[PDB]
Amino acid sequence: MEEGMNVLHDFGIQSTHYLQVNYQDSQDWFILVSVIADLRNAFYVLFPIWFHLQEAVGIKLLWVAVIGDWLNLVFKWILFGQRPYWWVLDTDYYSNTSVPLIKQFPVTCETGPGSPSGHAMGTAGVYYVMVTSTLSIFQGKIKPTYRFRCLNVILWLGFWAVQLNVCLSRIYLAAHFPHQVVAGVLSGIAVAETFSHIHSIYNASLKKYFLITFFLFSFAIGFYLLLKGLGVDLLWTLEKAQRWCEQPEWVHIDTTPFASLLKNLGTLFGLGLALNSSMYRESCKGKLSKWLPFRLSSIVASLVLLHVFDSLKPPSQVELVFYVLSFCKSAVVPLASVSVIPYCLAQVLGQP
Repeated sequence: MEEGMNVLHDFGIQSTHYLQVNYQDSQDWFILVSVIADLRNAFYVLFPIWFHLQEAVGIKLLWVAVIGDWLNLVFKWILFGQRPYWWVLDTDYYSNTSVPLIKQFPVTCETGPGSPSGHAMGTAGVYYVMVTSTLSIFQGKIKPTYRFRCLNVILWLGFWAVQLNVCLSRIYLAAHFPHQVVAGVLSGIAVAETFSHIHSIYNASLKKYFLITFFLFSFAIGFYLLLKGLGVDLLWTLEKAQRWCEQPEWVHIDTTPFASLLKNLGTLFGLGLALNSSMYRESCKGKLSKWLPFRLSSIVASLVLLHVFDSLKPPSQVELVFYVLSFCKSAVVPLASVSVIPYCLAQVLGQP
């Protein structure tokens, strides 16, 4: 197995070197792509638009993103991934030859296992959901089926172009291997396909949401403690990251390994509370639900206000307070977009 892993890592390093040497003018573009591919966008800008255009698509998108990130976290704990930017200077594979020369950028020194990829998984799942939803909705073109085939081709080409750019962004930056992004894309597609045959989540009571959140929380923490007690190292990437980085300022130490989990659970619980609240059942499901200007105004407000609100950062001096504040902060975005803004808009322009 060692020979295969070494060959795969060598192929990844060679690809990174080729991309960095021959495409030195795409640095800003690749950095911008890596910044755009974050999941914060999928929770802040992508969700409100699709939710207010088609509620089922938005709910499916949020569920897919949350479950994909949860699986990513658990398998990141298990799989013991690797990264290129310390493997190039760490391994003894290049003892007999010349070590390849690669460049490190201010966004390449990172802490944590290198598998599976997170950006690739999130983008693959969310964009597959969006493309499939759009193709299903627009299956009523009054044309001799030529225009629909053209739309299929164009949309699939766009999806694959986005996937290719995201895959190349993490390879040029020397932060992933090709197999670690291929597997992430395949896993995201698999999850997005699996949540196409689950019809028990579009109308679920608050008890079900609470039980699912509690089960996920309990399983995550129990698995963490079981791994800790079984003599398994869980802090090994930090040493390599702080040792092999070029400068001792790009590396960011967090010492809070329960941030993404709590943020995802908070978003899920906020959606659960919003869906069963009285504000949602009164405003978003009343008379002003089929009128396009109301939905457009809701989208615009839920974008601007959420982007302004995102500037608030919880303190990180106390771990428990940080966790509670992060949970409550992530639980507001769905609870805001679904419930509060539509209610305020309906009250403002519904009392003549």
